Amino acid sequence: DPMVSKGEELFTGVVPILVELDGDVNGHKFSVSGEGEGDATYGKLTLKFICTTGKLPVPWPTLVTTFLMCFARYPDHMKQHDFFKSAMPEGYVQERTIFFKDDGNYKTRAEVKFEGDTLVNRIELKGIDFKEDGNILGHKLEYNYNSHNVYIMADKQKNGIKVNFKIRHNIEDGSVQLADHYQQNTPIGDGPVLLPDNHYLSYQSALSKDPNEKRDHMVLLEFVTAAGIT
Repeated sequence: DPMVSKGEELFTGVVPILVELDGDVNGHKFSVSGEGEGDATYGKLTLKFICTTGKLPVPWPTLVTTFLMCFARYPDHMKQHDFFKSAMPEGYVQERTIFFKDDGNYKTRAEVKFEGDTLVNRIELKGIDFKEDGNILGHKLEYNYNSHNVYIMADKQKNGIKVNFKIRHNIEDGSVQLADHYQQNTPIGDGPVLLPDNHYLSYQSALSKDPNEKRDHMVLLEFVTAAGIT
């Protein structure tokens, strides 16, 4: 399929990634830069994020979803359903509202696309209605991450996809903080895209710390595999 081909030829080896985030939560301003690389053949991504403005005023785990579904490993039988790659290199826009149970919400807008050989994810995040002393602004979330399936469906009338899922963040007291994600993606370009049958992406994520890094930061290792269409 010369369309499955165009995507193949962009994602076949290791692709460098850049992430840039501009955030304001309850008027707490911040910026984060990330660098790393993805190897979609293995569903694999390795990234290191740095808050370049000083202290991050929310917990790192709350940003993981916001900080590259084009790097999903789609099984051969499923390549006809990979919207993310089909949109490249012109890219797509990924928008979310993330509702933190009994706390505030994030609204995010990203553009994911190639800049030359580099895959770039440029994001704006606004958070509102947070409790200054809650789990988020009060930093009560553990530095870890659970595995999760993400259900993708077509959004045909918008020529894109809708994704809906819940993240449970572990709190220090042993309870969990739910973060209900609502997501919409639309291609940036005017050309055709693969619009998928209902399927899901399986995520595992590992958070760690660079021992030689003094700035506030997060090292993220993710594996992402499509499934759900036998």
